[PDB]
Amino acid sequence: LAPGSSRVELFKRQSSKVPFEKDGKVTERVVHSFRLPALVNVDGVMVAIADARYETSFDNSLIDTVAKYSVDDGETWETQIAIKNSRASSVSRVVDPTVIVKGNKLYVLVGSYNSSRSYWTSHGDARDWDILLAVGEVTKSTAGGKITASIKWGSPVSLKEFFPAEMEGMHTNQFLGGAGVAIVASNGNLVYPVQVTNKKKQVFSKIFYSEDEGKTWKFGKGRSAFGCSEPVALEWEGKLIINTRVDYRRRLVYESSDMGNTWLEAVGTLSRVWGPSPKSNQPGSQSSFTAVTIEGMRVMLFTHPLNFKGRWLRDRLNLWLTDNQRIYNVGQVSIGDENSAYSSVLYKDDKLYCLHEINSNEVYSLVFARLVGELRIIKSVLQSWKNWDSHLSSICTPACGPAVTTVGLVGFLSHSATKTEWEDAYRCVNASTANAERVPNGLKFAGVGGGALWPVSQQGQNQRYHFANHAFTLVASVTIHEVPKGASPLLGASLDSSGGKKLLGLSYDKRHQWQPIYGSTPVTPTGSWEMGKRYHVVLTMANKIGSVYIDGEPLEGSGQTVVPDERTPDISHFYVGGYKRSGMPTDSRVTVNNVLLYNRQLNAEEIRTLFLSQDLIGTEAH
Ligand SMILES: CC(=O)N[C@H]1[C@H]([C@H](O)[C@H](O)CO)OC(C(=O)O)=C[C@@H]1O
Repeated sequence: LAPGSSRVELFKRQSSKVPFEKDGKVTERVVHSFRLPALVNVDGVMVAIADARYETSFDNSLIDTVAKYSVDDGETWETQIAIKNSRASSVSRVVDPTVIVKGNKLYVLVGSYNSSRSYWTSHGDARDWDILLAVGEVTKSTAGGKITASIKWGSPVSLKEFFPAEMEGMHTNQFLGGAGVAIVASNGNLVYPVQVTNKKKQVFSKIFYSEDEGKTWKFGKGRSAFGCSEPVALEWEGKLIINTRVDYRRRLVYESSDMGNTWLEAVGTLSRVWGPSPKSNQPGSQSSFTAVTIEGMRVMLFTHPLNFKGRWLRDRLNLWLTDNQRIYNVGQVSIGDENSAYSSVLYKDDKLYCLHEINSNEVYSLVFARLVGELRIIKSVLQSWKNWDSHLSSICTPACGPAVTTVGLVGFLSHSATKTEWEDAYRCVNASTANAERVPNGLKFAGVGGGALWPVSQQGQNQRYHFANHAFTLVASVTIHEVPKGASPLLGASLDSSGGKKLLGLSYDKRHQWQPIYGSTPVTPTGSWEMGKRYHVVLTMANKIGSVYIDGEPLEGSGQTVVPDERTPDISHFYVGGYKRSGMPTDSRVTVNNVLLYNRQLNAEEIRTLFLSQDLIGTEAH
């Protein structure tokens, strides 16, 4: 939890009571565990929705959906049960409550089970399952000079009639919402990303939506891959971005421009960025994933536990900020090494809040945190992005010519640097350095082991540059200070840790020729360069094809396959001005300035503009 931030235990395990209704009688009952937080703002009223697991935190036990609400931004709350289970058995339950806010209404989607003690995806059929929608109506009043609010919950309605018996290539079994908070699309549709099973017990995600305020429901034709559960979605630039949990694998993210009719993996932005554990080989988690506007910039906030402990412990709840280009690690929301899996982040009246789980010995509470420090950090970072984007866009390029493009600009290494790091102007991913001397807008390297390393898969659990495996443009200005003994590296994308296995790179040789390297293709030296002269270098990769440009012109060999149509590359890092490896035999004596990383292949005009504007883009004077 960041400095300045604070929290309270709002839903207190084995302490907090809820009004338990049974057989026409209501009694204040102590709840064992509270899980699956959903925190929203309804017309000024804060509402926290969750599971009230009365007797145990076991998934298949007695559960009602509880709600707490506040009209004073979380200082005091009123408590109620929003949805009660069927009361058919000692393990009847309404589960995975998923919330949509529209106007003054709360739409809550829950699975309902009567008596099964087995985990839902293990069920061979749907005999024990129903899917329900309850609507809560929020009213505000001022009886007494003070703001008050009340929420009237309606009876749940089964949506089972809207679940087709078959979907493309399968027979349906059950479905549930993805928990947390879903959305109202810009066209007014209620949209729930849902997790669905078929009769083969496979799980996948779908879009489940309503065009008539929840009276009838439809499924989008498309789907995620199998294995994608607990989806959470938001709308961004006209598309739904569906962010899925994949147990024991990296999280898959999809985009859909047609209400789920077609799904495309977001390989160029967010897919496979977030891992569920350091080695991405443990169970995943529910995630808060929202689009908000902070100081005029539309951005996305995403949470997920780091899970250093493994299994479902899911310690270290972390918060991420992204504009669909850069991906910033705001930091750890939870405290110390506590288990803290599920969460819900709310941005209301320029204040940031998070309702999240804490778990000790499988007894769960929900803490309500005021994320003061986090918002401060977020605002600073967004200012930096807006500022550098503004700076680059404002440059009068030589004939003013076309503007330098910032669309897809993810990283920028320029003037800022410490003894051992080259700092990302966008503040997301620094490069490590060796044998580097600071110069205006860059670094001058020399000696065996010299260079800088801008990590890709080397980022570890969370891989912000995963997009580079699909497409990228890497740009830099370079100057060679000594003729090498053989062939020496200048810039490239490495597939392994050494730099010996390259995806695409540029070297230079003793005969004053360039050596562009295209994957494992035999190298053909070409062109010519002279010592002390500055050159503009661009490496592009898209559709498995690599190109290398010098001074805005493509070199011989460009347009070559760098990826066997077989697999998808797993780039380790970009190397700059050397390999940064004392064990590699080369000595690169060169200066590199203004390294730009884009998440797409730049077009000819964009490359020319960068070439012509080399002397104008540095961060030095700012
Ligand atoms: C119906 C059910 O068992 N829901 C469980 C959910 C489920 O496994 C799936 O991943 C998304 O609902 O996951 C988790 C979990 O802590 O990992 C808690 C829920 O109790």
